[PDB]
Amino acid sequence: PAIFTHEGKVEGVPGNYPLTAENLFRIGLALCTLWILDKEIEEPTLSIPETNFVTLALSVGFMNAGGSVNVGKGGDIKLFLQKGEIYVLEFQPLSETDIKKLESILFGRAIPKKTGEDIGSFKC
Amino acid sequence: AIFTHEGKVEGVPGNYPLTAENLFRIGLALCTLWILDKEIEEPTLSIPETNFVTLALSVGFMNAGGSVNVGKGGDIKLFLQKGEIYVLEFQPLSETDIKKLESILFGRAPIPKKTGEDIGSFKC
Repeated sequence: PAIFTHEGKVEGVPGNYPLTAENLFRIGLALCTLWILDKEIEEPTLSIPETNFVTLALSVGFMNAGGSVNVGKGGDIKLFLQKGEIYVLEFQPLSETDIKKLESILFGRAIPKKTGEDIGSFKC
Repeated sequence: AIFTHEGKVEGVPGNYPLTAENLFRIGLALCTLWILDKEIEEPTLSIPETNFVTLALSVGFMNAGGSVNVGKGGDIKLFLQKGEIYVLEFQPLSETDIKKLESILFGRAPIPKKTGEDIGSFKC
């Protein structure tokens, strides 16, 4: 993988690539899209461990594609976060093929978005 | 155009001016205005609830160094009316403030962003 490790991890300094607001927004959009198109979960759910710039930028993208987000209450996808100077995000469950599919969407030229009430929700 | 004559931002969530990117930029601009124009070093934005629109704005506000909370107080408060067309209002934002926001939102150069530990926090 290019930015994801084989373990489904992404590392960076908050605010700098690959953790810019735009990058994270696209990662969220891509993750939700992967679940909708490849796993047939029309309204995917993402569980984040806490609320900060990194997890919320991701959440915004995930919600824009139709997925809902919650803090610490399970879901189809779970995010683990190790903080510090360099953050390490860990997404589960992701096979190496899932990651390849995810990055194909992320780096592809072709991502569909929902609008209005079709956009996902967020629960603290 | 982003702001109406009444100084509000309206649209369909997800679509301009309520795209994730534009809301992010409005948040970035709001925080930047408070630091540079109002000389408030650590601006605080208060949002009414957590949804796509308010969180996209929050991510931008944090990226400029400001902090955000849900329901509590702050230097700037967001008022949101929902429906087919969402309507956003900021307080105590004046028409003069709006002109300044537009000057940098439509400026020739990008709005500066903070990174790492300089990015603000979020409190549910």
